[PDB]
Amino acid sequence: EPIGEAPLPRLRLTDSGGKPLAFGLIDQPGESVELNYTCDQDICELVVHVDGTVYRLLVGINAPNLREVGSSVFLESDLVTVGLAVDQIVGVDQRSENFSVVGTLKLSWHDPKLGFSPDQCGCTVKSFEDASIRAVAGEINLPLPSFSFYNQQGNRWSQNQVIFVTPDGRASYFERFTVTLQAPDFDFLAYPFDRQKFSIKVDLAVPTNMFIFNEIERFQQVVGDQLGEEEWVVTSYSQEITEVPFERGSTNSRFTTTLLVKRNLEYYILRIFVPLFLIISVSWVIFFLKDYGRQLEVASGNLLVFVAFNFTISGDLPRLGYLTVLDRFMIVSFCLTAIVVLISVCQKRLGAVGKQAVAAQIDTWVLVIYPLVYSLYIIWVYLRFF
Amino acid sequence: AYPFDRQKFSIKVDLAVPTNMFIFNEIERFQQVVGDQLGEEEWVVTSYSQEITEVPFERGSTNSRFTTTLLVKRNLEYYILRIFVPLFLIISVSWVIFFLKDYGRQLEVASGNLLVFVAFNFTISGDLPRLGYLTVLDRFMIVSFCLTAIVVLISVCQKRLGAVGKQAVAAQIDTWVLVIYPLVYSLYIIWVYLRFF
Repeated sequence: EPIGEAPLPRLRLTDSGGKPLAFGLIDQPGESVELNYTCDQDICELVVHVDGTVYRLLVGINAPNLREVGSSVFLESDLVTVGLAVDQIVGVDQRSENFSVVGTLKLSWHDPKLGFSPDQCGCTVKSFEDASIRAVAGEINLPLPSFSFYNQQGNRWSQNQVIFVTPDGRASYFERFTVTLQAPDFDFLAYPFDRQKFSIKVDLAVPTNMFIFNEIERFQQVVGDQLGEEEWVVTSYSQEITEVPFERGSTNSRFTTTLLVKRNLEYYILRIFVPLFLIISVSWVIFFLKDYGRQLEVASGNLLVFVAFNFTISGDLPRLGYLTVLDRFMIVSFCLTAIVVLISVCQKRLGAVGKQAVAAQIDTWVLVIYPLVYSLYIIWVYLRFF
Repeated sequence: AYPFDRQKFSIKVDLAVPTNMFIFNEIERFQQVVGDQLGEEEWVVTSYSQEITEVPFERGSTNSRFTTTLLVKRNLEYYILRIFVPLFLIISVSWVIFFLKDYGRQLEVASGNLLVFVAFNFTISGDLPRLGYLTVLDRFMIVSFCLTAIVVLISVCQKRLGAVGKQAVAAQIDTWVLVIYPLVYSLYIIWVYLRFF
């Protein structure tokens, strides 16, 4: 019976092999459909097709006067429980946009097959490991889930695989891996004051009708206490399950773990910001000395130094397609310092004629523009990030 | 405490099955734990230990674990020769030129030392992680950075101050920087003796 204002869909009861057994005949009211069948064989495995190529559907067993959530369930199970945890962060590679983790995986589900009495072994749990796992189910011919790290580059070194089976049917699959993943949301526009995010995506290799992900279970802490990688610090995390499309009419489950990180600034403040502040300051304090040409000599040398600091900073970033913050600061200082040499070369010639009054007066002008500009530029950076 | 530190290394062996199915019981040394020759002359082992503990898992399952630990220390023959000798010499000579009253030359040498240090800053950072705090070697280089950009200020003040004719201030203040420079570094060393030795 549709919830409300939803067209009646097609329904059909067939056999698990595919042969049809019964069909649904609707009545004049049109708000409900009816299907009835009674088995007469030794095994009756039934499948309910609902065709629409939201709605409410009721299924019962031995329910005369079903008109007007029973004691037990009446549909099978293929719902897979998942769980992932992070133990280490081996490294981070800014320039190639990837990172690596060492974690562990837990897949567990229910199957009425693969059960066993405690008389065959005298034991209560059975264990398989390594590549013997591929040497079990094929003889029994029962479908197993198969995952895949969607955004993995290269190989995945998994050092242990184990599945424990309990007689009633429960099976728990564990795995320990070391993988390299891809991070495509790196945004350097605020470098080095940025907070990027890292994702781990686990995907099923089988369609939705054969398996899905159902619930998220944390058998362990998601983020371990010690990971290494002091340059990045984790502040949050999240886990969720979605559904992504494939092919033309097939979809599969997916399970995403996200980490949010921030960058420490103790290295950058010490190798770059301190040497750059000192060299600029002294190149402004020499302006007090009226020894001209020496003003040129120091400013020429600063041109040589900066192109060194330009190659250093570019060493550990991709060949980007836009402008960072650190790249804007160095462009400003490049252009500004090639202007003071112009003034110094103009001041030198201008003082040869005898018009020192312009030279002395214009000298004090560059004494205020130089320290004012950088303060102006900083203000333009305060608003766009803080 | 870099490079005066003594870190420790662990090897952890863990069981992949619950406690009720297997455990570790005793520790047996069928061989010497640490072989005589290992290579890696930069680190030297002074002790070792072995122990067995029990760590939790899942919700109601625990497994055995067996830990081996090594304690190591760093040799200082490389660091004393590539860094401490070149840095002591360049600072000493930049203080002994102060005897010459040729001003501006005091600026010229101090300006060059600013250029050299930023080279020594990138060299030392080459083989350390992008750390989140301050080592010892990083404090020593910060002190010398800040101090040397102060003597250029004095030299540029001394040069202009001697043009008017007041050499008495210039000569008298010249001897002041002759005592502050070698006194400070000795003060800084004392602050390092207490925190590590």
